[PDB]
Amino acid sequence: IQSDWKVEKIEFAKLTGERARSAGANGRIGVHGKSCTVDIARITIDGQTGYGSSIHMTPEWAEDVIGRRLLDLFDDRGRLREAYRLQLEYPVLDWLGQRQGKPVYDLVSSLVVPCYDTSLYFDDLHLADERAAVALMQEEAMQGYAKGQRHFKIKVGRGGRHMPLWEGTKRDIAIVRGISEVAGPAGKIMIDANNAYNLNLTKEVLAALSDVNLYWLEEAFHEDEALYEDLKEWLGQRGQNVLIADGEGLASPHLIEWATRGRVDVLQYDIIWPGFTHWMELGEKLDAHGLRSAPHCYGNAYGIYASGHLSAAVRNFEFVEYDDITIEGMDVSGYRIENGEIHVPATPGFGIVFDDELVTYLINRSGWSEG
Amino acid sequence: LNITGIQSDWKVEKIEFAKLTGERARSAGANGRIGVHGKSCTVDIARITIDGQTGYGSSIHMTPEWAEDVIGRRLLDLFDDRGRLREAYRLQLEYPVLDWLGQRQGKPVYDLVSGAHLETGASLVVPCYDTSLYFDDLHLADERAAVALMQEEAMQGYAKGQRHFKIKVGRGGRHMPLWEGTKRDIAIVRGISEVAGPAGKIMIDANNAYNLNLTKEVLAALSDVNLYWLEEAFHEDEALYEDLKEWLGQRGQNVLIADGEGLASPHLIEWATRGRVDVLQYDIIWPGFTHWMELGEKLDAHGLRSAPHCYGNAYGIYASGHLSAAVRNFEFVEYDDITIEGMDVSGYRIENGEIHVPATPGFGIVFDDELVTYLINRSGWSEGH
Ligand SMILES: O=C[C@H](O)[C@@H](O)[C@@H](O)[C@H](O)C(=O)O
Ligand SMILES: O=C[C@H](O)[C@@H](O)CC(=O)C(=O)O
Ligand SMILES: [Mg+2]
Ligand SMILES: [Mg+2]
Ligand SMILES: [Mg+2]
Ligand SMILES: [Mg+2]
Repeated sequence: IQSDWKVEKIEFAKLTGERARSAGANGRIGVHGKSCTVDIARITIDGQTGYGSSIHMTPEWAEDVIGRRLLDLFDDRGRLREAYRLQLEYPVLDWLGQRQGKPVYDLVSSLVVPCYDTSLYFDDLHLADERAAVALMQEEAMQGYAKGQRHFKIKVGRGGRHMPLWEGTKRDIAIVRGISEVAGPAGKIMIDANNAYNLNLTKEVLAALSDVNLYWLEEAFHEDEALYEDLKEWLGQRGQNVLIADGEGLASPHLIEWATRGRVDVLQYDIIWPGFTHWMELGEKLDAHGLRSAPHCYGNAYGIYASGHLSAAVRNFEFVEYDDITIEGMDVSGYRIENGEIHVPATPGFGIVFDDELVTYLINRSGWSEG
Repeated sequence: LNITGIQSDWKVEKIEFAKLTGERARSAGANGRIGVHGKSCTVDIARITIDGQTGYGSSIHMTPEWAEDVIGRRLLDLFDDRGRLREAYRLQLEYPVLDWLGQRQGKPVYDLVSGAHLETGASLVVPCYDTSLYFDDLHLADERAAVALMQEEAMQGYAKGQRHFKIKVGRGGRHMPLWEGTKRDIAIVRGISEVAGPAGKIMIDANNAYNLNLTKEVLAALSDVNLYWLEEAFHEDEALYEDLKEWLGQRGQNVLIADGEGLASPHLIEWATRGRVDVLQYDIIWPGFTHWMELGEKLDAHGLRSAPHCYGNAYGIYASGHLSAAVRNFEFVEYDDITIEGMDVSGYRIENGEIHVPATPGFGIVFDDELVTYLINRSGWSEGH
């Protein structure tokens, strides 16, 4: 990177699409829907462009950044400075890989990465018949299986808000078993309560699912060291191997410490916020402790492909959280799902080919430009 | 705070630190999330000497090396342009310093911080509540035996002049089977309600042991009880509290939502301004007294209520009483009956559900100079002279 290279232009557009199947409610909130959008920035440095997720960026913010040198955005250690990450880390890393003919997984390290189908929401809430609910949710897993998914995360916590407490929990249990039989003994099964349980409700559910191949338990309740210590001990005594997964949203400031003390196994900070640069630094610390990395990704299709590249820099990388989404102007065909794995194309940047012309249109129409 | 009377000649001459020890009147059992709390109590205390006079108060996050840098500074230096003790000194020295100012000016802290313009004199009497009703019944298999004991514990408080009670619930979250535990919660609350009478304000505190539907089940079951607030039903979540507030509205059930202790969501206050949470409960020591005077002005401006959390630190109780003079929507002093050695709080009294704050200078707590000196030398530290 020459001191000659500088931020010449920054453009912003919101891209829109849909996920393949509408997502229902989860433990804590209502229907998530089918409509999807991705905020993107196009950065121009040395007459060449880079593309990527961009959040927390205003026209007035990019205004102040035009003219600065690329080198000045990096550490005296080689890390994009906290001040630029959420706004530009993806457009910048994509630029570097284009200019260098390298995929980003190279710059940071064929790439094949485990992935799970995260789309199994409360899609059964209109059905009173527990059997029909199971058949509905099984058929949803199937759709995912047919597209090459082998591992599934199932939303649970129906009884927390959206259904009567005990009836909902019975329904949870029935849905998980019923999906376990679609996945087969080799399919990994995760469950996510979105905090809708408490410790004893959790224990009851876990005990009812002794048969099932439960890979991890995600957000049973808001992270609490005392509660997770108890839960880990209870699982061990029963010889029940289920990983404890947490970390998305407004996480406890002490979550990682708790994990270093064996209370949490899987950390799940979001792939966009705190993001890619953060995750590389984090993945190193967690690797050192033998802890596992599984970045949260939902509501942002771009994060899916970011996660994939990320894995090359993280030894203990668990899964790419997958949602099947088509974003107009964002060609992700370089990627393919096969037997529970996503194959990351070995092309420059993040291997996504944006429709330059459509993007220019959306910038003009509903976005903005500085430079 | 009026700081025009502070002479530039006044400097911090000495900072001394000790840990005082004591006991609460009745051992506190488990709560929704953790085990028995016990009977043993301590309070970390600092004694500051300025212009050859002393002040005493809570002090946390202070090391000898931190204090060393403060020795020699003018007291004026510790306050911002607006007569606000500066952030960097609050946790370590706010209480000792406020006590000092009161001792020197011969006024109680509530008079120093009220911002009152009218003539002073009238006594300060502040609502309080009994916070000591833990899961003291877990050894009891029979609900009746459990209800009976918890009623006895409430009446011990009533005998000492408490009228309002906060009851730990969430038994089924961890310590008891979920269904039985929740039935037990409900029976306990009704039981104490019966004993408290209809003038008695009843608060319940789940320590995050519920979920949304467990919460509604419990609240429905307690419709006839004088439920004043629901505290930490589950970890704060705007969408869940929105749902809960609407449900309570449709039912015409007027229970306030209280939250904010410990590691709070950074957006809790915002959620409260949007009407999802009514009572804010940041601790009286951390973030502390000065912080609370600013916060309380903010909450008052939104018609929100202040109920500083105080448990695990006896000193916090008395500080909370003085803080009430500076906040319009001050709710209650959270009260635990503790005796700390060397810390004479007899100027305060509990009468008919209120703590009476003495008009004596500073925080009106008379520390045992000799004992504290003894404890400073033996196990504490000193900087300055
Ligand atoms: O350390 C604190 C205790 O565990 C807890 O039971 C109390 O702080 C309680 O939540 C309260 O409102 O006073
Ligand atoms: O935006 C976040 C949604 O409400 C959650 O369902 C996401 C989540 O828990 C996950 O993907 O693991
Ligand atoms: Mg999740
Ligand atoms: Mg969490
Ligand atoms: Mg509480
Ligand atoms: Mg809380």
